Amino acid sequence: QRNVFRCNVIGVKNCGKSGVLQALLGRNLMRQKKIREDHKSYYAINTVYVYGQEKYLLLHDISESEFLTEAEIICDVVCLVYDVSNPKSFEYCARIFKQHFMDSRIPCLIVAAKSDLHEVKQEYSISPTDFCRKHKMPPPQAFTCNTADAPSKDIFVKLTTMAMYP
Ligand SMILES: Nc1nc2c(ncn2[C@@H]2O[C@H](COP(=O)(O)OP(=O)(O)O)[C@@H](O)[C@H]2O)c(=O)[nH]1
Repeated sequence: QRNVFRCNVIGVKNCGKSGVLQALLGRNLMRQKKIREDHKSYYAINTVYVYGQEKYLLLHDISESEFLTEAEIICDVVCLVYDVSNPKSFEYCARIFKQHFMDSRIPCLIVAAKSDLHEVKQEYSISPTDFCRKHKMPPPQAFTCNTADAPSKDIFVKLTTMAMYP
């Protein structure tokens, strides 16, 4: 029936959440810097085709906080973003997941953002891939909006599909 799926994008400050939203709007990192708006938008929506069917993904950029409200938790799919160049970024995703999403039926996708940069060891007891396995998530999906042309919309197809068939 419904073809608009809500996705909460979660991660530490400057882990690249805003970049993910802008990428859904077809803007790479270069154009994101050229753009100047009166106010930054923490929501973004765009068309996402799944199996030839027109769907829409509504992204909600959740700014970093030690605590999330039920308003920031309810969604069709959660996108946990960490920065491959920030060794402290994944711990936040893992903590938020266990605290708010582990005991729910909301599908979760982990995104390794800024994949264009050089990977560093994450300061967490578990590796990102092991964490996904333990909690029955897909593998961490590499992502970058730092491209010559429009960023790849692969993660958005994935997020939308996961939301469709929870
Ligand atoms: N190299 C690189 N830098 C990025 C990427 N995405 C964001 N950044 C930079 O990382 C910083 C934080 O990004 P932003 O999207 O504002 O993070 P947010 O605070 O989580 O929304 C900015 O200086 C961005 O230009 C990416 O894919 N690659």
